[PDB]
Amino acid sequence: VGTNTGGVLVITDTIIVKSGQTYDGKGIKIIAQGMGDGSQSENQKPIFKLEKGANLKNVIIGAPGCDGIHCYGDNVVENVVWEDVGEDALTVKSEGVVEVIGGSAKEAADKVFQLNAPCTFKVKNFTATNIGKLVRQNGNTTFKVVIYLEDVTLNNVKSCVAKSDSPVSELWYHNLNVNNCKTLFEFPSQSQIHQY
Ligand SMILES: [Ca+2]
Ligand code: NA
Repeated sequence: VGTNTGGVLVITDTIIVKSGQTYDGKGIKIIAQGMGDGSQSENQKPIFKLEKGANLKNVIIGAPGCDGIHCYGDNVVENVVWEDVGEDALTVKSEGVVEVIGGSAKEAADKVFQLNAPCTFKVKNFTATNIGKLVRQNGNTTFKVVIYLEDVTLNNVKSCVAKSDSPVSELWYHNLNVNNCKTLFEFPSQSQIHQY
């Protein structure tokens, strides 16, 4: 695929991507050291910190997945492959639009995507296999998120596709394929879920 395909970049601290920047790995795989083991422990660093307005593309995140990507809003994450999700794959930490486009995630013991601030969260052209949950809004929070799942294929989902404890949140899906999943959506009311 890209010119860095077959190279492995070993890091020992979070890669910070600045507002208005695009980090383009060109197919590089990233392996983090001393930042986490990819377990469910809470004491782990993100591989990437995407400030507001920062973008990320064309990276493979190898094990250990540590705490994945931290997004501070208005970010695009294109063609990112998590080969072995760590504590979680991506976390929305501050408000704005975040779009995951292309790529894949496998082997998430619990959540893939964690939403900890009001946001518009899009997952597009994306495959995930062997996961607990694809999207979680932070537990017991009642701020509003709006999730879009568009051309998403999921295989082996232990808990559900998406969970939220917020009655004002919404999920919209279009061309969603799901195999071997306990239950699709855990929201206060199933009327919060829509197709388009
Ligand atoms: Ca894992
Ligand atoms: Na996390």
